[PDB]
Amino acid sequence: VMPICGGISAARIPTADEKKKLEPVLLQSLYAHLGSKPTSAEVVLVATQVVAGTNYFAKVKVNNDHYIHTRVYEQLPCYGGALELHSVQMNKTDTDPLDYF
Repeated sequence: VMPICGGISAARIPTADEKKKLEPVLLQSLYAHLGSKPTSAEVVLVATQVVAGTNYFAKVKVNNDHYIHTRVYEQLPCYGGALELHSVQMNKTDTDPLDYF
């Protein structure tokens, strides 16, 4: 009854390869969004939007202190497969819903 294109999966727990995929990218790109460089950035929850490629939405523990939500776009393999940070929702709670933005 529901579309394929653009639908967001249920927020769930990352895999060991999702964390290795995402966190190094978050450590490098988060300063342009947060205005400081994080000392740590932990993907605690992830949800996936099917797109031409994949939008990863993530609940992210920053500096083991607080939470943000991140949108990271993953290219299709033929486009190279790079991952890039698209935007940030700051100042979130640990049970804030991991919703599309």
